[PDB]
Amino acid sequence: LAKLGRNLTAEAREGKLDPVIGRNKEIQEASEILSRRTKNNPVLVGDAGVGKTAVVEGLAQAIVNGDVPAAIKNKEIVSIDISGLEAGTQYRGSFEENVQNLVNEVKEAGNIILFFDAIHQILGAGSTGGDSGSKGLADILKPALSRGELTVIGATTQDEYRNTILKNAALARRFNEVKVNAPSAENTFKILQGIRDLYQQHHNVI
Amino acid sequence: LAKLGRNLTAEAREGKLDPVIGRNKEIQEASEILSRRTKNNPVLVGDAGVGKTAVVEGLAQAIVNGDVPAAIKNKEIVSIDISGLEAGTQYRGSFEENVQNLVNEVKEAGNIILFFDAIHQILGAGSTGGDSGSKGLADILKPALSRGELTVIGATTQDEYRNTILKNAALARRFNEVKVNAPSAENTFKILQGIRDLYQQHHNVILPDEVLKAAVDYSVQYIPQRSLPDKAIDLVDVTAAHLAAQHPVTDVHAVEREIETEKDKQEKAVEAEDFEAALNYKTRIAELERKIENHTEDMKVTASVNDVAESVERMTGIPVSQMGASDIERLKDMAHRLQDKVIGQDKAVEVVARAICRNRAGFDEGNRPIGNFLFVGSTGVGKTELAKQLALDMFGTQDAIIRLDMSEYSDRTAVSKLIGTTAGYVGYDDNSNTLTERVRRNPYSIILLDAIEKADPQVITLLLQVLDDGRLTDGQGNTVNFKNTVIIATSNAGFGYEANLTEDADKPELMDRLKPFFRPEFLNRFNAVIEFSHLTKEDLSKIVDLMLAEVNQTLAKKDIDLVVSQAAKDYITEEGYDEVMGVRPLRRVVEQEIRDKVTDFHLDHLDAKHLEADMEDGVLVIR
Amino acid sequence: KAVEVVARAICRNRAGFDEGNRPIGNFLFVGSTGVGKTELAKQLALDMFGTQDAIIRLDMSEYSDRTAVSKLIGTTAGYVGYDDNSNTLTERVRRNPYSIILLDAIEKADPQVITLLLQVLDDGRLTDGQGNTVNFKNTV
Ligand SMILES: Nc1ncnc2c1ncn2[C@@H]1O[C@H](COP(=O)(O)OP(=O)(O)OP(O)(O)=S)[C@@H](O)[C@H]1O
Ligand SMILES: Nc1ncnc2c1ncn2[C@@H]1O[C@H](COP(=O)(O)OP(=O)(O)OP(O)(O)=S)[C@@H](O)[C@H]1O
Ligand SMILES: Nc1ncnc2c1ncn2[C@@H]1O[C@H](COP(=O)(O)OP(=O)(O)OP(O)(O)=S)[C@@H](O)[C@H]1O
Ligand SMILES: Nc1ncnc2c1ncn2[C@@H]1O[C@H](COP(=O)(O)OP(=O)(O)OP(O)(O)=S)[C@@H](O)[C@H]1O
Ligand SMILES: [Mg+2]
Ligand SMILES: [Mg+2]
Ligand SMILES: [Mg+2]
Ligand SMILES: [Mg+2]
Repeated sequence: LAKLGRNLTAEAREGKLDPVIGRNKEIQEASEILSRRTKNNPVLVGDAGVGKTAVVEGLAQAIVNGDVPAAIKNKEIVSIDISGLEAGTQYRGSFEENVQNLVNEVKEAGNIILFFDAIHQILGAGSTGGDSGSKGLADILKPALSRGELTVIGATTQDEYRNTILKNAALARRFNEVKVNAPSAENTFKILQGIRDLYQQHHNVI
Repeated sequence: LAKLGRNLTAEAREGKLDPVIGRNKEIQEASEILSRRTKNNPVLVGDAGVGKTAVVEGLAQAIVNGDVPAAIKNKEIVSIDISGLEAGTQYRGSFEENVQNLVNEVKEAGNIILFFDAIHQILGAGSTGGDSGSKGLADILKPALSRGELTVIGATTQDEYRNTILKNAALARRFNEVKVNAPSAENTFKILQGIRDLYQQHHNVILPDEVLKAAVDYSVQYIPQRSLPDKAIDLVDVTAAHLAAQHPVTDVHAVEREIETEKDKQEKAVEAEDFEAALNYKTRIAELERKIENHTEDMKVTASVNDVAESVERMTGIPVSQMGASDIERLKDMAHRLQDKVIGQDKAVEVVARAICRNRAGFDEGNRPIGNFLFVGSTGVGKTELAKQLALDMFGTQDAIIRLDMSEYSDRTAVSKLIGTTAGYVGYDDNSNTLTERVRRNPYSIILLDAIEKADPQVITLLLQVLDDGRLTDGQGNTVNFKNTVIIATSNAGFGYEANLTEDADKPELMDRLKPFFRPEFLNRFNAVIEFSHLTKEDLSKIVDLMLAEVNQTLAKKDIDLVVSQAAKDYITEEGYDEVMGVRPLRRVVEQEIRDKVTDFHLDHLDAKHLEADMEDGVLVIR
Repeated sequence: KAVEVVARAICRNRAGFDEGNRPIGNFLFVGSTGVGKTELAKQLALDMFGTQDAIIRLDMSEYSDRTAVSKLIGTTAGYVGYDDNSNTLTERVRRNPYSIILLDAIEKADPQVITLLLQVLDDGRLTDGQGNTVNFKNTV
């Protein structure tokens, strides 16, 4: 791995990741999509600043925990710096070759699962948004997802979803959506209690 | 071979391919085209999700089987990734060289036959579709097919066919078409029975036939916007995934770790040649192993029609009373279903229900749109009732309608709500992702046109194209079908209200006025017109308790129950009986007055169960 | 009266009593200028948002296009175009989905923009010049 991305499962094994709190059904409901043979591309929808990624780290935690159903026991999750992909290369033709080389890497029993955070930044390689765009997964994914090569997970906001996703019928027959909402002022209190110790850094009252 | 493609015949020899079921004539009829010396390029036409490729795999199966006529005994079939062809090369000139190198490979007695799945994706290398395209077979095939070099097979959809294929005469003198249709709910049952064993994967019940036929019967009646074979499968798939019930695996995973540790210690003892300890370790390994075996078989096997039902409910958000009811039941019960969510006006209910049943049962001859109806009256009559409740009951969601208020739609004067010319408007409809884009996306949706005397455009004839046959051309010449859509348009039937003394004076008190208002020909084109003359006082208590119901529903979010006295109801009715235009003030009088009191009562310290509202001289008093 | 109405409406929206899918509040104020006509534009805005800088105001009468004079250029129709494709109306409202928008003196100009507003005035979802819909749920 370790090419413009990070293995979250590897960190999870080490215990380097904070416990995800109060997200119970919302996380494992996600498994209810992944376990299917087709129609298996869940995206988390909601506004920013809601612990959006915290769901997927909690998913990795559960996978290590043996909480998941048997369908996804043997897989791992890698998060990808979409926005910095062109940083890894000098020429965009070489860029596209490296991009397809990812699919080339994605043959290991599907044990690799790609995660992102800006789906609109994925839907490029064309005029999916704005006036133009640089080459990206779009010109490669459209078949690959149709032919079941990949499984991606999220993630984006409400308006991005209705403006970009519901317009390409190709995604319609592969993708699914999961609602995310900010919690109440009890779980927030719990999360803050969890973080509390971090700010020993500032040599003031905890 | 093995260059951006796959030999299906090779897999067929190995028995790696599933048996194709129920496609008998449709497959071997294909041979009747291939056996010819010329005119030998069959393409399969039809909608997606119908087992479109399954035909060609069945053809390969038959070829191996010796079912075919002698003409094609010695050939094989290769399927090609058209869309990924540029993936195999870096430079598109090198790409074209590789493409022609395919023809170079295609010299082996014609034993190779090319198969594809996106003919429009083949017809590239030029402006055959869209604005531009990358180089492809087009600049090479056009002669090769003319000079008989290749034989290709399919495949694409109906609209692709009429829009791209019938326009190049070169293809006309080489190509042929074969119709494909989804099968009935017996062969589908067979195919599902065949697949059934695959889902041992999910360690749940392998499903009894009753659940399967129930899934078919539900998907057919609740999701018409999809083809039968795929939707029946997907329903089962999601059903199984949910029936996994999100069970964990740690309850066996921990002992897997234990077996690993014991195995390591066993290896260590074997290193030291201490055979008693290794024997004990092996015994413990067997112990834990068959324990895990026992846990593994602790799978719940419960396929229930009910579980499929909640899966459906999650699919569409619609709880279903009387699940499994016959269509005979449903087509009559929907009469009340809409009747009891609206108030009176039973004529519209009757007309709409009968028309819907005719379309659903297939009694009416095809080649006409589903329904085209006019509704003429004032606004405050629930004028949009059939836009919301009818739409939702039809489609498991009200979000199946697009509405244009045609009067305000068009262009009248250079004011900052509308820009351009009314003529410009038709242009938008015929070249831009505003009308044609959407209708082709949801060929079952409902379109609503408000108040249509009414604007600058006298668009009667432009609609007649669909109003005759549902086929209507765009600004590029492409025709869109309107077979499965509903068109509802509205108008003004005059207005009172005194209240009911002038709600309806006579039958021609309407049409004779509408004769200078609506052109008689545009009238004669419709299935029916219905009117909204309905505004009274005795039947308005029913809407009163309807809003009271939604009020308590809203309160249910905070575990609050409100009780309303009958005298309060009478006073509210009298308040809202500004019976001059409609029922908007009827909602308005409780729009804030109830919730304003609720605001202050919520500052309590409140018995949410006890809140009962009554009337003191026109003042709301709640305890 | 204005204090009463505004306070009760604000409480209803804040407490969540009113059913959703409607904008926060849509109110009309009709009178002369020298009455503190902009009082609720300044003090109400500031109390609502910890700062008065939460409002965008368009004097719709002077907003539109009437005659080729050097305070306004183009056609009144052109104006709706600006609102639906340019970083003047849709840009901003999506940036501060809680902001307050004020329309001065609205008989009043060439445009009879009643229906174009009804889209929000019904449900707060309103399309742009590109087809994108913007929500107006949390605005006044
Ligand atoms: N259940 C939780 N347990 C612990 N921390 C949480 C939890 N929910 C949210 N957080 C914190 O809130 C932050 C919000 O970030 P996320 O929404 O996951 O993504 P982000 O990159 O941090 O910013 P956004 O919100 O995605 S634009 C997280 O990074 C955590 O630090
Ligand atoms: N007679 C049949 N026997 C077995 N499986 C079938 C049969 N008919 C359809 N199917 C299944 O239904 C699926 C529908 O796929 P096809 O229509 O052949 O092509 P596709 O690539 O799967 O998707 P489409 O429909 O072509 S867009 C097939 O892949 C099979 O799994
Ligand atoms: N048979 C009926 N007669 C009168 N009103 C009805 C009837 N059935 C339902 N209604 C109610 O009438 C109300 C009409 O008020 P609105 O909800 O504002 O719709 P509307 O204003 O009539 O639609 P427009 O946009 O003005 S044409 C709805 O709330 C319906 O619930
Ligand atoms: N209830 C009230 N009646 C009259 N004046 C008031 C009231 N409340 C506040 N005022 C003051 O009225 C003054 C109005 O004068 P301006 O500050 O010039 O605003 P304005 O000129 O009315 O707004 P425009 O642009 O002319 S509509 C403000 O300074 C307010 O402080
Ligand atoms: Mg994050
Ligand atoms: Mg197929
Ligand atoms: Mg209505
Ligand atoms: Mg003022």
